[PDB]
Amino acid sequence: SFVKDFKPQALGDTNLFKPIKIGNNELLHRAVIPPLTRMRALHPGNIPNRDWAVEYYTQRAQRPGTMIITEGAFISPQAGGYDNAPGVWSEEQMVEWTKIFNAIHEKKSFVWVQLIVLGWAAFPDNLARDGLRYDSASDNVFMDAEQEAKAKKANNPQHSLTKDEIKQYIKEYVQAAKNSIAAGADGVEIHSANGYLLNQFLDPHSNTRTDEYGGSIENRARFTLEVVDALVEAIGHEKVGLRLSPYGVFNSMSGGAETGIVAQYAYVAGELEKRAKAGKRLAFVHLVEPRVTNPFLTEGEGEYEGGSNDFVYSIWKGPVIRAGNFALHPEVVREEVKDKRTLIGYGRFFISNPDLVDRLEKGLPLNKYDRDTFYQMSAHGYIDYPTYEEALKLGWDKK
Amino acid sequence: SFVKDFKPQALGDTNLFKPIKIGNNELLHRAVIPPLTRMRALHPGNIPNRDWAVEYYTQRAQRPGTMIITEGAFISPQAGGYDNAPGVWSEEQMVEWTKIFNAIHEKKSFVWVQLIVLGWAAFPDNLARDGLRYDSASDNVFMDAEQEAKAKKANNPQHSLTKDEIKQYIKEYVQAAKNSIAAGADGVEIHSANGYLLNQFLDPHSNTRTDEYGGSIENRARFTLEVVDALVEAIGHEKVGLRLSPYGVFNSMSGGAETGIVAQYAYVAGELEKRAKAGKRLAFVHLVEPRVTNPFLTEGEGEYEGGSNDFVYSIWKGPVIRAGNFALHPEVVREEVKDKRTLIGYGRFFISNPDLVDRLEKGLPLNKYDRDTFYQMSAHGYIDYPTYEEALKLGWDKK
Ligand SMILES: Cc1cc2nc3c(=O)[nH]c(=O)nc-3n(C[C@H](O)[C@H](O)[C@H](O)COP(=O)(O)O)c2cc1C
Ligand SMILES: Cc1cc2nc3c(=O)[nH]c(=O)nc-3n(C[C@H](O)[C@H](O)[C@H](O)COP(=O)(O)O)c2cc1C
Ligand SMILES: C=C(C)[C@H]1CC=C(C)C(=O)C1
Ligand SMILES: C=C(C)[C@H]1CC=C(C)C(=O)C1
Ligand SMILES: [Cl-]
Ligand SMILES: [Cl-]
Ligand SMILES: [Cl-]
Ligand SMILES: [Cl-]
Ligand SMILES: [Cl-]
Ligand SMILES: [Cl-]
Ligand SMILES: [Mg+2]
Ligand SMILES: [Mg+2]
Ligand code: NA
Ligand code: NA
Ligand code: NA
Ligand code: NA
Ligand code: NA
Ligand code: NA
Ligand code: NA
Ligand code: NA
Repeated sequence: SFVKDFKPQALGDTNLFKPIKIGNNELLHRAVIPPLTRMRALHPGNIPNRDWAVEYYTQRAQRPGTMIITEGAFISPQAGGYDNAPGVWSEEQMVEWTKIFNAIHEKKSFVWVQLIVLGWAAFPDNLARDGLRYDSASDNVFMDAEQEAKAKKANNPQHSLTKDEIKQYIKEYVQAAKNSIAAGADGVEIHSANGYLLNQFLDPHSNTRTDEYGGSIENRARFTLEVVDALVEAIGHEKVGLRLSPYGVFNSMSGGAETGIVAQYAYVAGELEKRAKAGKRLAFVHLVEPRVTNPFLTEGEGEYEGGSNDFVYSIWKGPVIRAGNFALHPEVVREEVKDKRTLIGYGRFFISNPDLVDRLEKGLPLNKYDRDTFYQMSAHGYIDYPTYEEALKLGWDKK
Repeated sequence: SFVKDFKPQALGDTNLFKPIKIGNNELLHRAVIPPLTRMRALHPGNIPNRDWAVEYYTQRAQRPGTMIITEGAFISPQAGGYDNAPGVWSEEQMVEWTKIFNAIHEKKSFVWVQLIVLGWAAFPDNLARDGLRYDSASDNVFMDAEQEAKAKKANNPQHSLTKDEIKQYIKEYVQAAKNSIAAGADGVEIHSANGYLLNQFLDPHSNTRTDEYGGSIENRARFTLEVVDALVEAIGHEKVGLRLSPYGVFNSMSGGAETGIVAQYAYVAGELEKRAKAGKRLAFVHLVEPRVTNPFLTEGEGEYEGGSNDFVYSIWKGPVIRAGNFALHPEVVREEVKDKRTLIGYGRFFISNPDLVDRLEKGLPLNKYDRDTFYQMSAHGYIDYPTYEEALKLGWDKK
């Protein structure tokens, strides 16, 4: 069915429908697909779904000139810990990714691989089974009671990374980025948001290290910026973006309750702008909005009103993608896109609307999403959401 | 004469005319007099002007419930270097300050002493004459060619403060604050703006130290926060405010050209909010706006459009005073005061309009200021600017 209490607005008369260049890609509009984990990858081997993933991405690439950021992809086995999320370290994985990239490109759209390392969000019991560590910045604070329980049962203790192990992850980021580009991707996004490993280093709650990787703003940002620099050198600044969620609390990050949080993220933004003036400007910075501090709460919940991401614009002078509860708020998007370097990521409603871009342009009703199939091993709630045409044929306008 | 090309607007229907409590003071409106050096203090001894200073402040206290921040006052001889700016270290000084405070209080207004230390802005030749050092954070970067010339001639080299000398300044801040309160002031403002000594420590251009007072965000902020803590302990958090100018370039500060500048100031704001949650909230943070990056450029010049101070509001949750080109822009003030913890500092137009508050309320013409008498040793351009009533009697409406 369509979302019941929603008054659509056509956005075709706004900058959302003005072309913009991001890295090497000439986007034809500024509605971006942000990274969305769907858990259809197959075990063993963290292989992109051989039955459905091409179709899923093809559907969502249908509007020409759309920028798609993939679901997060593990850079290595040690970086993972969910059996049904994909990786980008193996030949068998890359064979499937290449088909996905080719399909997106045939629709004249673009694809950026999000590179992920889980840290304390990983399942310690899956990792123990595979003879892998359970990693984080520190070993004296733990994500939550369920993770604690899983770790006790699996007898797999949270492990504070050594400097050598940080370097090994950096090597893996580099190879994963190279694999992605060689397989046909337009670029990569470094995930430093949502409470995964890089965020665990940025955040003073999860990072209580006393070496050069913790204990100050500069030190907490070190790992993230090392990955940035390593990938810029490996594949080019124009093929690299960075994702941040300054106000996020998902996976036990501090958000606005930490009074130093703006400073921490302002520092990162400043260091990116320094590199940009020095000839190496990232393709984009991607921000999760305080509109959504936890993406598994229904739209309107988990809003933080005590802070804004606008500070980033005073510092970083490149493109900015913003995501978080924008689909149901065209009135907000209309204002935000007046800034000529702002793009809008639409997550949950791109799950449920393969033709979302057409619907945004024309002010059409939106398909409701089905949270029960966000992570299911099924084609249902993955590739069977209808376009607007299909929805009308199905009688959804009278449901 | 009145300002010729200005269309006044009455602001009496806005929050500018709603009462607010700042520290111990019940302000009746939110038009604040920011600190304005006038150079009428007498030499020797840096004594507030015995002929005119009481009258000057009395005039500008005339609207009941006005918050007045004094001209900057030196905490010690070593902190000074201008012969005609006042100090707050001596009995002879405090005798005059007490008369000033009493006069302001008789008008049912309030007075906060701004405490200053010049650093590299001081005149090296005056200091040499008095057997004093020429101080800054570092000794390998210098303010400008004129200061260099003065230092060479006076044979008084720029000196990088030792840690012991920083401690001595802190002792002096404490005694100056105590002197101010004991003499009758309602509070003090710590000047950490406009390129004076504390700002010279905050800014990475002027601070190239490799000890604990430089080389990182936390270290560059150390001196400012030490002064904050020392004064909070000495006279109470409710009697202390802090002034900052993140985007200022006056006295050779970096402003927005430094990509780390927002992070630096965001850190300070965060550390103030941390103290506030821990039971010691400063009375206010006072910000100079990027509207005015150098206060000796005519309104509209030296505007920096690449940055906003709005970031401070995401971090610091107390009152914020904002200053910079607001007198000629009532349309901007009308929007800014919709925020219920925002006050507006009016500098140059309070120099020229002793009854500025009445004029803001009622939308009256403003007296032009005379920059030639900003720093003159004269009553002219100090205590002879007319109220609106006096200006009409003088025929200014037909000039
Ligand atoms: C099912 C689901 C999966 C997600 N997967 C990822 C991910 O792999 N990487 C990431 O950075 N964010 C991920 N997110 C967060 C989204 O990219 C996005 O920021 C968030 O959903 C808010 O935007 P929205 O309100 O438009 O849905 C996910 C969100 C959802 C709901
Ligand atoms: C003549 C003059 C003297 C000033 N003296 C001081 C001072 O002692 N301390 C300070 O922090 N700022 C000082 N300032 C800066 C002002 O407080 C204020 O921030 C600035 O003039 C911008 O506001 P305006 O546009 O309303 O004049 C001075 C400015 C002027 C023009
Ligand atoms: C497993 C992952 C790759 C994603 C899970 C959900 C969110 C919000 C992420 O950021 C990462
Ligand atoms: C001599 C001083 C006390 C003031 C001089 C001018 C400005 C803008 C200040 O901030 C300080
Ligand atoms: Cl609904
Ligand atoms: Cl799993
Ligand atoms: Cl490449
Ligand atoms: Cl004029
Ligand atoms: Cl002088
Ligand atoms: Cl006291
Ligand atoms: Mg169902
Ligand atoms: Mg004259
Ligand atoms: Na259905
Ligand atoms: Na419409
Ligand atoms: Na099938
Ligand atoms: Na789950
Ligand atoms: Na005159
Ligand atoms: Na009016
Ligand atoms: Na006289
Ligand atoms: Na002068």
